[PDB]
Amino acid sequence: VQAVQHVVIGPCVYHGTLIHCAVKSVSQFLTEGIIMKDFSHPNVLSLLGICGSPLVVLPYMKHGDLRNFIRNETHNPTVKDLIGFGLQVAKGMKFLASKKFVHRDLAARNCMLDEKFTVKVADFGLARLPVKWMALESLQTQKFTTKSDVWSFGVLLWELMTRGAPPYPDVNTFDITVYLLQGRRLLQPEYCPDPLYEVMLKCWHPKAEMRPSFSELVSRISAIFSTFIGEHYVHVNATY
Ligand SMILES: O=C(NCCN1CCOCC1)Nc1nc2ccc(Sc3nnc4ccc(-c5ccc(F)cc5)nn34)cc2s1
Repeated sequence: VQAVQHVVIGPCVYHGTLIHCAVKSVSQFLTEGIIMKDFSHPNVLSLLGICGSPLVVLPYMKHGDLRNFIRNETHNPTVKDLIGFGLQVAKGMKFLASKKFVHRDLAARNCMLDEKFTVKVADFGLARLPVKWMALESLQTQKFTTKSDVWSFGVLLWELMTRGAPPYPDVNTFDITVYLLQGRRLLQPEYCPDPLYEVMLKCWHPKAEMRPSFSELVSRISAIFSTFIGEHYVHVNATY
């Protein structure tokens, strides 16, 4: 009854103020907002408040989604930059995992970049089959876990290192499961350091309990990230 008051605010998505905002178009809605509001992490997209239209108000993200940022030819990411985006995502997913939150649709298109170029994992909560991002077991059961978020994460790093290339462009979505089960993974991007590809393959472990945790991923990617100085510019493949 009064439990939603901290979430509520008075005076398709629209621009807004109060902070620059995205403002999107009953009992479930009140409860969900309260769950969503109690998530707070620098790498997870905030719920600012809810309003009656009804309205969901989120922070406006200056640079938009992460797949479009990296695809833009007038941006010049270095390997360091891109591993840095991956490290941020991993930190957001670590938080969501600690909250027992299974994202289910982790992808570069669903992460956003604010004005400080902080990546926020998004498209979850009220702010919400992606077969080419899905774990083998989830393609088989339509059941998702944190370890199946880990798989998606490994696809997301792939997207990172290719500057937003579509995964398995030659495989039709209806076919991905058969393709994978022949014994295949995504190939190593031209600008993907060997140590980061090893991580990708770990994230794609055939056994779900064997994939690293997001805590493990943060630690590991934080180390590899620190080895770079932003001297290597990542260019775009001609085949993708
Ligand atoms: O669009 C910009 N910035 C403009 C960036 N441009 C690019 C062109 O070059 C000029 C600079 N900021 C925004 N912030 C927000 C904040 C919240 C929301 S609702 C929401 N909730 N969860 C999600 C998750 C993903 C998406 C999404 C996906 C693809 C997209 F394409 C745009 C948005 N939305 N979403 C929309 C926006 S859009």
